Amino acid sequence: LGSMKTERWVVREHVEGVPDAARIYEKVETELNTRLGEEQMLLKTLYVSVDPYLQGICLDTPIGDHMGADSIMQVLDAGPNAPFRPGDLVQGFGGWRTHLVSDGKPKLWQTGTFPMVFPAYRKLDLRHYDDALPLSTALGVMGGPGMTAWGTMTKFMQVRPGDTVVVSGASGMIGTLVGQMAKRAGARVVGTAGSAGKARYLSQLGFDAVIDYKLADDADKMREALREAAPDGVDKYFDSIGGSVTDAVFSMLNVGSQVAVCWQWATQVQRDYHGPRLLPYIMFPRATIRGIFSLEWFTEQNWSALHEELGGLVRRQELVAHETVQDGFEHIPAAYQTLFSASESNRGKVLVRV
Amino acid sequence: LGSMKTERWVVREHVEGVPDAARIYEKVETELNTRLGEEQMLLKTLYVSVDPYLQGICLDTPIGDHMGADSIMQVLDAGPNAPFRPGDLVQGFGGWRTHLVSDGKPKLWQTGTFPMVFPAYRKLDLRHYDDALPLSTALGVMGGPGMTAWGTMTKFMQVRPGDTVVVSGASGMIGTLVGQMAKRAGARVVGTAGSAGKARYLSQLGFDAVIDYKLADDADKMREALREAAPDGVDKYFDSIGGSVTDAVFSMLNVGSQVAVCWQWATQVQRDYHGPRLLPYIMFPRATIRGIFSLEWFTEQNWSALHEELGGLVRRQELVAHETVQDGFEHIPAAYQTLFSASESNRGKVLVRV
Ligand SMILES: NC(=O)c1ccc[n+]([C@@H]2O[C@H](COP(=O)([O-])OP(=O)(O)OC[C@H]3O[C@@H](n4cnc5c(N)ncnc54)[C@H](OP(=O)(O)O)[C@@H]3O)[C@@H](O)[C@H]2O)c1
Ligand SMILES: NC(=O)c1ccc[n+]([C@@H]2O[C@H](COP(=O)([O-])OP(=O)(O)OC[C@H]3O[C@@H](n4cnc5c(N)ncnc54)[C@H](OP(=O)(O)O)[C@@H]3O)[C@@H](O)[C@H]2O)c1
Ligand SMILES: CC[C@@H]1C[C@@H]2C[C@@H]3/C=C/C=C/C(=O)NCCC[C@@H]4NC(=O)/C(=C(O)/C=C/C=C/[C@H](O)[C@H]3[C@@H]2[C@H]1C)C4=O
Ligand SMILES: CC[C@@H]1C[C@@H]2C[C@@H]3/C=C/C=C/C(=O)NCCC[C@@H]4NC(=O)/C(=C(O)/C=C/C=C/[C@H](O)[C@H]3[C@@H]2[C@H]1C)C4=O
Repeated sequence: LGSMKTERWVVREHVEGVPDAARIYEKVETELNTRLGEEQMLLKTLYVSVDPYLQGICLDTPIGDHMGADSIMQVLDAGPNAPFRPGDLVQGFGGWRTHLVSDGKPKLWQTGTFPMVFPAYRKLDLRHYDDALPLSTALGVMGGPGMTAWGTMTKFMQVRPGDTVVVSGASGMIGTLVGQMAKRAGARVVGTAGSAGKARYLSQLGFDAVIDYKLADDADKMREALREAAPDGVDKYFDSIGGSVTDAVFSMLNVGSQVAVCWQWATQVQRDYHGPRLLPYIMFPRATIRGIFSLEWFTEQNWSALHEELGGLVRRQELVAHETVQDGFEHIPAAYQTLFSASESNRGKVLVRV
Repeated sequence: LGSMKTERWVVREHVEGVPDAARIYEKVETELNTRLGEEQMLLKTLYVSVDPYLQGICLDTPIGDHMGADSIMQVLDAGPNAPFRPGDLVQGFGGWRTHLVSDGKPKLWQTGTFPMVFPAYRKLDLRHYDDALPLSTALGVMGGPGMTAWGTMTKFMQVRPGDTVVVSGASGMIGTLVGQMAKRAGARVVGTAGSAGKARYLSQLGFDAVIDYKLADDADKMREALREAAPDGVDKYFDSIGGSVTDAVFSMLNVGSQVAVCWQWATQVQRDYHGPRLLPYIMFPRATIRGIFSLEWFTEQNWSALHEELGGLVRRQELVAHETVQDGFEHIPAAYQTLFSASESNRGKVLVRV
């Protein structure tokens, strides 16, 4: 029936550590056969996400394959038994491609460090989106990142009035959502952030203290900074960084504390693989530590619940969900790069509109 | 008024690592004032416990003070408002002393690494003990050790049929109790032990595989031993060791796994303070790690449920709770020493009948 030219960002070289996106990725033109299988759809990409967790997915991606990524897509054509119809908008792991063919079923990540399964594509309904909660939020506060923060705060962490809550890597959408949900529950909220500008942004979002993690680059300096910012100890810790900040938080865990492990930037990106053993510090505190893998919460009931509980708060700007949307498919690797190298100007969820 | 002759084992010297009991402790004669305040009791020690965790309490004990320890005591005399009457039996942290005066109230551990509070003395009721479950079990399966294992397995761990459960430090009372409860719950049970004979003992109690930790003396060999013994991964881990055994387990945690941290022998005793960071391994598995401090479970309701539930299993002989009762106050340090240097003959809980 035909073909169409497309563009893809493919993985040209594996580079450990902080990504050098200009070296890692190559933009290629790809002729795509558009004859559809019975359950297959042709999809046009509208938005893609860039996220730190892509750094390790990339390293597990075979050379020459396209870079996976969360995306918003529009069904251009569909086989008779396709899960979605032409004109439908869907969210799913479509990757850094202008167009793609897929049946939208769950897909095992065959080369992954962990055998994760990417979920089935999710149908979006325009009627839930307005200028206050735009369609792009299906990749942020109404998408994965929102589900990560909200699932953690309603399914694991039980913040109580007077808790002290610490958020490492708090400048992004997930950490600021966590921080604001904790403040609404009556907590004192401490975060870490990378510049004076971000620190004042977090403060004006409700954070009681913000530590400059670049200045406090040791566990000693971090302990010092945490003892000032959290004088009564730490009841909850939402951890995206690991490394020396986490070592310091574990020196001051209160009885009954909870730790959610959302990411470990210090290990995955900075290759800080060794350090003080932490389990010796959780016995007397009876601390509970839980790894987060928010894919487990991708259910219809949870999305409806997220839209209900979070959608209202957001559109009134009570709970603040910002985004930084770059324009242009050719700029996806550069937007990704800012996460690691030039984040000072970024606010909320960084996306690219294609 | 009056006084009496008493003997105490006091702390003569602080040495880290594996204790030299003959060197660390000295038996002294102490004149004890037998004049009682309104609520105080004069108590005679009937049995005392020796435990690995006394190694760290000792190092926090001022030179010259008696060595704390869990004990069973009988009231010889009592003030008018004492909680217990002459002849009553109590369990509490009376220490390595033939006699002592106390009001039996909760007492802060002033010099403790952690602000632990020793609980109020617990009245023992002879109706609970018989030849199958003797009075001495108030220091073992019907005491702190039993409460630690029963509490962890009923209030935190949710073993399911077909689970694989790993227990490090499996040859002690707590480990063997956890292992047999896991087996009752339908699990495949893997333990670590120190000799072929102790491995066969664990196999007699229901363990499905036992790893020799003296041979698998690093994470690599332990990883390989574990892979052979737990080919389908690890669902639950009851950890009293830490160190490279725990490093190995964390490389093979299944989705939804649970880890209970009961002690960290490799760090506390062997001074293994640094190692691979473990939190990077718990995110995809969505593992839950919980520190155990079983003092929080010392309530009247829990002691009654423990006697009903665990006491019944022991009496019905569905569950085996061994004790090694050494005779003689003068031999307390030697009994303690067998925990570290000669445990081959130690079955289960080691204690001293005075
Ligand atoms: N486990 C899961 O299921 C799951 C799900 C979704 C996302 N995640 C992860 O969760 C994390 C947060 O998500 P997000 O979208 O809100 O990302 P994010 O935190 O905005 O990610 C980038 C930011 O990390 C900060 N950063 C870099 N190095 C740091 C350090 N050493 N200490 C503290 N902050 C540092 C920088 O903020 P400054 O500008 O303040 O320096 C940078 O802008 C990411 O790692 C993501 O991969 C996990
Ligand atoms: N967190 C809490 O609330 C709590 C409460 C009570 C007790 N505890 C601690 O829990 C632990 C278990 O108590 P228990 O009474 O059953 O003690 P235990 O396990 O009998 O303690 C000594 C035993 O540890 C074993 N061991 C020594 N080094 C080892 C290693 N590297 N790997 C494996 N096993 C090793 C030896 O077994 P082999 O003879 O087989 O070598 C020895 O017989 C103790 O450390 C105790 O202090 C914690
Ligand atoms: C359409 C749904 C869409 C699919 C994307 C895929 C992500 C997964 C990333 C996995 C990365 C990975 O496997 N690297 C190798 C191991 C390194 C590291 N170790 C981890 O355990 C870990 C993590 O848990 C990250 C978890 C992040 C989870 C997000 O929720 C989803 C994200 C959601 C929103 C790591 O990054
Ligand atoms: C009358 C009741 C009677 C009182 C005794 C005292 C124990 C307490 C021990 C505390 C030890 C301690 O402070 N060392 C210094 C820190 C090193 C290490 N770090 C820990 O976190 C830890 C631990 O948590 C041990 C936990 C042990 C829990 C027992 O159930 C009770 C035990 C019960 C049965 C350690 O040993």
